[PDB]
Amino acid sequence: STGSATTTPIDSLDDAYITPVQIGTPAQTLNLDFDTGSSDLWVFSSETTASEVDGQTIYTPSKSTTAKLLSGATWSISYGDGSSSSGDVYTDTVSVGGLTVTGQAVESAKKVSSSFTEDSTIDGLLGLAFSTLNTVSPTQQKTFFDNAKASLDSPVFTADLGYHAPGTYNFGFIDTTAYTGSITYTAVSTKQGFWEWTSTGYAVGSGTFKSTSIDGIADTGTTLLYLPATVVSAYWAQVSGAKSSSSVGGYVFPCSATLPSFTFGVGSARIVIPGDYIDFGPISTGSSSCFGGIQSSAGIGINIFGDVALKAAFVVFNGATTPTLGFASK
Repeated sequence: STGSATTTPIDSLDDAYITPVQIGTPAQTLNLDFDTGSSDLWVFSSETTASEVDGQTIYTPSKSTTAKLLSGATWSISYGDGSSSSGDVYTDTVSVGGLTVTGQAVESAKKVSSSFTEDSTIDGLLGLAFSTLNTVSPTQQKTFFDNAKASLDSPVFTADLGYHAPGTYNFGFIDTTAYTGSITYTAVSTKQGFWEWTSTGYAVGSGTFKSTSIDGIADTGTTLLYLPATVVSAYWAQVSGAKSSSSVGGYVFPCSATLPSFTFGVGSARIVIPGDYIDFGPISTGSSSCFGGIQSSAGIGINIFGDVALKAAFVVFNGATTPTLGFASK
């Protein structure tokens, strides 16, 4: 089997991407944030505290003839941005782009933190990291990809995120029309539960490539590119007037600037992020200070190849017995 679904930016900055997902019988379609940095499929629901729902579409398990309470199971997750959610668990039929999994754990939120409530466009998350990170207790549950894998034509999914435009998540096949050149594959460590890999270096604009190992994660659920402070300083030093602002929370730059590109290495191959992809717009409405799309990871503990980086590439998440990642230009 295969599946193919369009993913759409939630706003004009590409802060996140939403993908329609069919849950239950008859189908209830919710727009989920596909997150290769986590491993829980959770939704706003008829069980979510009413004051914490503000415009999201909810899953109502009582209206699904295939929903079953997973008795005794609870979940609770905290994300790198400080947001969180928790609740109980049903199993139900879940379909993405024509690919159907029966018995998928659908984690129903009883509580969500304010950032989720405040984002009316995201109805939940669909985790695509390794199932060892799934938070369901006392019986850990499998991701949608893990449940689908054996049925897929090939044990892979691909992320093709757009810049200021829709893109595609495919399951079970690699669309050879969706990229240019060849796909370069690179090793993955699953020891932390992430799609963790080592970039071979970077360049700023037309500058020379610096060969240096940068361990990080391919994370579709993180907006920006978070890299070591040395790398980030080298980038922003090429932008007149750019500075790190403790009050804003990262590097800012004059909105009048033209940003240089940023290149990252994948083995001997190179992915070029155009400068425009690094512009996240005014820090507040009407400001002439703009927020940068490349930020330091120093306070995170891990480097994160988020959407800024991934949207410059066609990305293969290869879930073979030994997982690997593939990157191609497009």
